[PDB]
Formats: sequence, C-alpha cells, structure tokens
Amino acid sequence: KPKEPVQVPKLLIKGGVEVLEVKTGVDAITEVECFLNPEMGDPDENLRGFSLKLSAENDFSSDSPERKMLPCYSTARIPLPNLNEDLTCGNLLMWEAVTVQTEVIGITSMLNLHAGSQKVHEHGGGKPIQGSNFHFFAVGGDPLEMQGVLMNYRTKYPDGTITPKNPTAQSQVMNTDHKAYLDKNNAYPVECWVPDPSRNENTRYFGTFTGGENVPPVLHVTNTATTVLLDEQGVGPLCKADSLYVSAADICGLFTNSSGTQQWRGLARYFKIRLRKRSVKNPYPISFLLSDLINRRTQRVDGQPMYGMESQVEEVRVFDGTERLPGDPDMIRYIDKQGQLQT
Amino acid sequence: PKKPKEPVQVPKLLIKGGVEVLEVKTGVDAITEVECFLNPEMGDPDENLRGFSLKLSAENDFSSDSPERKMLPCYSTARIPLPNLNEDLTCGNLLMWEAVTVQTEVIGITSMLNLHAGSQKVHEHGGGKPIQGSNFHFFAVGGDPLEMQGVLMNYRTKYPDGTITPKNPTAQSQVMNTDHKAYLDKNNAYPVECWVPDPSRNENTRYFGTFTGGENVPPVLHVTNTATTVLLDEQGVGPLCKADSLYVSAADICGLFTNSSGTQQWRGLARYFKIRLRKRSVKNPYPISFLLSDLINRRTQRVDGQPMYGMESQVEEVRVFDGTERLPGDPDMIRYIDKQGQLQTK
Amino acid sequence: RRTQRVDGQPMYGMESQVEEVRVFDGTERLPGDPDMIRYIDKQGQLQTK
Amino acid sequence: PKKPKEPVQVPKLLIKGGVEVLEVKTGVDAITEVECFL
Repeated sequence: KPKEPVQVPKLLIKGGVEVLEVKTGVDAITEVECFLNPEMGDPDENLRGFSLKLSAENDFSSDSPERKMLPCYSTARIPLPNLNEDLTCGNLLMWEAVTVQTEVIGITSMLNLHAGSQKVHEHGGGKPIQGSNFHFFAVGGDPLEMQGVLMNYRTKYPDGTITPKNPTAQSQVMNTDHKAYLDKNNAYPVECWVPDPSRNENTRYFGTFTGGENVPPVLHVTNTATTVLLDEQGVGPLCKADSLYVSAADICGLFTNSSGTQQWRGLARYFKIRLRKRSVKNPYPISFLLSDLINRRTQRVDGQPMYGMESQVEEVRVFDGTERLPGDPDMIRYIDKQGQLQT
Repeated sequence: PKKPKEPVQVPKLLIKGGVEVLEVKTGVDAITEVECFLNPEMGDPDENLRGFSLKLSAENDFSSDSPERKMLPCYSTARIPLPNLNEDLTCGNLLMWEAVTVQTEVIGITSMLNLHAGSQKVHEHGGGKPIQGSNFHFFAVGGDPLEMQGVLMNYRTKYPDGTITPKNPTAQSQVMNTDHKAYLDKNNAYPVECWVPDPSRNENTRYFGTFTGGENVPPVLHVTNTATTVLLDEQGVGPLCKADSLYVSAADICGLFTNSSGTQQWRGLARYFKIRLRKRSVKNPYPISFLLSDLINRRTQRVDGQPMYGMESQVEEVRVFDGTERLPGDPDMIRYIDKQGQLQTK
Repeated sequence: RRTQRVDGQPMYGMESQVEEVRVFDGTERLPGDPDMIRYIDKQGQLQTK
Repeated sequence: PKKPKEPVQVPKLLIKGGVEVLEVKTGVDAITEVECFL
C-alpha cells in the first residue's frame, strides 16, 4: 500500500497583469511577481545603466551638478480591485501585504574584465566595480514618507530634481521642516532623502549601508529567503486606497574607466508580495461622505489663522466628567518643569 | 450578502499630537510612546559648517599638547519631563514611569554618498573620497543621569576651559582610577576622549556602545524600522524614573572626512529614539520620618552652640535604662550590646 | 530637590523636539486608516471660490 | 474604577560598602556580587 497524497493550496488562475480584476472568494491568496527599473541617470550613447562622471573639485562655496550625476529612487504602483459590493454598514474588507522576497537581477554582470575598465596592472585584467553600496527597498500601502537630510547647504540643484526648501545649517542635522512625499519615479536624488523613521505606520523599509573607499560588494541569490512583514500586533502594510506601493533603489558601487573617470552602476530588483484579505473597521462611513459632501460646496473663508505657529486659540478646557470639588482650582501637574535642582 | 468576519481587537488610540499630550488623565493601564531625536554636537567650528569639527592638529609635543575647544566631539544629553501620577494608592505604594522598550535608528545615513563635496581627489580623474576611518556609536536610556568613569590618555595635555575634564590627573589616571568621577549635566562640554560609562554604579540606566579604531575602515550602518531592542533586567523591571524625569544621552561619530587641501576632520549624525512607557506599582523604601526631618530644618533657627557631635564632644556618659531586673552586686559595671546580643564585661 | 541639574537640549517649549506622542488606554476594532487624521479639512483646501 | 496591582517580589538588599564588607558573617542563602578592578 502507498499513501494518499497530502494537501496543497489548489492553484487557480494565472497570467499577465490583467488577472487581478477577476473576483475570487473570501479566503483568497494572491502572489505578485514584479520588478523595478533602477534609475542611475542614463547618460547618452545607449549606456542605459551607468551615470555620468563625477565631479572632482567643487568647493563648498558653489556647487553646480547636473541631472545625470545623481541617482534616484525607483517607485511604481499596482492597481487593485475593490472588494465591498453593497453598502454593508459596519465592516469593510481590505488587502494586506504579508511576505516579501527580494533578489537582485543581473549580479553576474560584474565579471566582465574585457570592458573599458582601468588596466589594473601591466599584463593582468581590469579593475572590477568596487566601493560603496547602498541597497534599499520598501513595501507599503502608502507612499514612502521621507526625511530631508543633506550636507553642504550651498548646493544649487538642477530644476528637474525635487529637492528640499530653504537650505540652512539646520538642514545638516535632523530638522523637522524638510518633510515630503515620494510620488514620482526618477526625481528624488538619493544623496538628499533618507526614509523618515517617524511617520511610517504603513510602510516597512529595509536597508544595509556600507561606505568606504574600496570594499567588496557581497551579493546573495537564493530562492529560500522569506521576510515576514507582520508587525508585533498582527497586521501588515494595509491598503487604504486600492493600490500597493513599491519603492526601491539599488546602488552597486563605482566603475572606473580606462583613463580614470568614475561612474556609478546599479541593477534591478525582484519582488514577490503575497497579499490576502482582512476585516477592519470602516474608515469611510456615510458620515464621512456627508461631511465631504458639504465641505466641497461651502464658501472659502480666509481670515486670521487658528492653527499653527502664529495661532490665536489660547486655552481649551475639554472637560466632561465630575469629581469631588478640588481644594485648588488650578491644580499643577508637572512637579518641576524647568528645574530648580542641585548644583 | 453575508456579514464579514468580526475584526481583531488592537489597543485604542486616544490622543496623538505635540508635547502637550502627556497631561491627559488616563486610567491605570495607559501606555505611551515618545518619538524624539537628539542633535549631535560635534563642535561647530563656525555657524556655517554645522555638525563638523575643525581641522586637526597634526603633531604636537607629548608634553605641550594644547588643543582648542572647537575640535572635540562631545556627548549629547537631554531631559524629558513627565507629568505626575497623582494617584490614590494605599499603604504607601507609589506609581512611577518605567521605560520598557527602546528602538534606535540613525538618521541621515545617505548624506555620505555625496562624493562631490570638496574632498581631496582620490586618483587622476576620479571622483571624491567618501568618509572612512574610526567610527563610534553610543546611546543610553534611563531614569538617572549617566554616571560615568574617568579615563584619559596623556594626562599632561592642557585642555581649554569650555570643557569639563577630570580634576587633577596623574600618571595613574591613564588606567582605572577612582577619584575622577562626574555626572553628565552639560551639553557640548564632556569630551569623547575623556569619559566612558562607569560599570560599577548604574543600576538604573542601560547603555549600549561599540567602537572600531582604524586608519581606514568602512563605516557600516544598518537601518530597519522593525528592529526592537529590549530593556528588561533579570527581575523584570526596566529603568524606573525616581524623580519625574527621563534622562536620554547619546553620542555618534561616523568617521573622518577629507577637505580640499587634504585635511581629515570628523563627522557626526543625529539619532532617533522611541521609548515605550508604562506604570509600575512600586513600594516606598525610605522611612516615615523623612518629610518632617527636612520640614523642621528649614524653619527653626541655626544655633552656634558648643558642639556635641563627633570627636569634639563634651557629653561625658549616657545611660539608657529600660525594663527592670534584680540588684547588680556591682554598680561600676559596664553593659552594652555587641552585635546582636546583650553582653557585659567588667 | 536632590537630583543633578541637567542643561541639555530643549525638550520643551517653542523649539522642542518631541514629535509623535501616542497615548493608549483601551481596545478598539482595527482601524483601516492608520494615520488617524481627524479634521476632514484642517487647512481649508478644495473649497468654493 | 480600575485598581493598580501589588508590587512584585525582588531579592532584598542587605549591605554595601568598601572592601571591608568581606568580614561580616552572613546567613545561609547570602548571594554577593563582588565588583573589582585590575
């Protein structure tokens, strides 16, 4: 006698990008295998995958780069079907990213030593691509909200680039007023925008940096990796709107030409985002639509401010519950706010 | 249409906002989360070149070495106030704020990729040199200020006067010495080369740090917003806040940056925190005769009597009669208590 | 009155640095809009001229 | 409303000082922690 086969998730439909809008049951799974294009700048002569040569001796007083010389993050979007059909007051039914899987495409393209590299010594081969790497990707239901950081505030950027505003010495430290969104492929330069670690309740990003003058780049390729994107509460990146946002950027190191010019190099990136269906509280009830009905039509009023730094609302006493009459009308809360401490 | 499956309960948000949020009356099981950063104070050689050091002194004497204050990295420190737990416990129990879980993450890590920032040219027609050299990273979370140890090298160096150094160094100070202690209570004055944490005293903080010295090594950074660093001890308590204060001190040095004429100088970046909090039920340690001890001593006059405490006493003999017993066939005896029992010699 | 006086970076006031202070007490069904914004038009955008 | 809990037992501290704590007689279950330097 043998043994009755074991059970396995009965695979269903398969095909191109237009598979998605076919409706499924309630406990569906989905697997999405997709990639991205790295944006290294792409100079001329169809060398799509390098950058232009780097500047050598720009002083701090005046910097003049070009659009080509700065790599940028890569982002895209995945449309999704909606799931609710009738009203169904109460609860809704959204998507969820659960398990990512990344893998770099073209990693053995660096073994070319018959290229236009520098002759490394007199009768040997050439010099391979070495130096600083920075690999980075992100999966979420929302655009990747990011923090503005740079050095040398006197840099005047080219006007195709989305760069932070009013450069001071405060921009060389963690500043609060350089917030923005990520809504455009090939526009945000990588030397000016780290991910904001504060604001991301619906975006998980992974990144390992290694600078240095000339260090080896170490790459893996394995189809047994698995990175769980669940949090410590039991959710993944939820999809508020019908989308799923993918953002990444891959730097591989510097290439040396045969005469001495340095120029960058990158590769693409794989993704396998397993999705599924969850049950949440409705964030769009009829009461939200009603307020957005009236607030479209009602007249704009532009008066003196009532929110922000130059505000004029002073003290708001939000109190409901009752209590035994206090023996002080103005009770104080902090014990010593400013400090009258020792020594 | 069938109803959806009933959702999963999570903890309920009640107020988000600025720093004026902590003043909310909550219940007992309240938990907060505080996102805060610190500035690095690397020296600031002028107002225009924020976050750096000045150009380094190359070679001085081992005896007449006299740096200036504008080229030393320093420890960054701050204090977060908390509101009172003005509560109603019985038998002298209290409620204080515990700091359970920290999560650090370096901000600004990709500024170092900008190679066209006035470095010395690396070869013939190449680009700029990135930052490489000795890195250093150190942070600390606790309810008390970071009580730290005195260690320096080359004690014959004359510091400048903006800094706080160990008082009176000898040759013995270059290894473990006891008489060079200090607290940490003043930003941009405690230099990095003169103080390390004391392993003996800090029952209440948690410091983490690592160091790599080198002529030229790559600075390795690691950024991820799912990492979680736990701050519990063997018994199950984090940092308690004795007073309602929360002392967070941290310092970061990334490496060495070469200028246009070829001078190495330092580089620091910021640091992010996220301290989770909670209310613990503790008990009262000190005795009941403490409040009065101070209350009387700030109202009654100071008397310059003829002294009665210490080696200049003028009390001759004190006796303590207590209880009763039979006649002692000797009145010149001496009786006392040795360590736990009642002993009596001649 | 018996702790050391620290003068560090200003964690209160006009140039304070603490940004995101959540507070929790109880339980709630899972909100499908995690950055729980409340004012449907705080700025005054998208209105009638 | 809701009542906060009672504290949780930790082992009691008994004595501390210089190196001359190493002369005092101890119980049966007395668990020192000797900090030193070299």
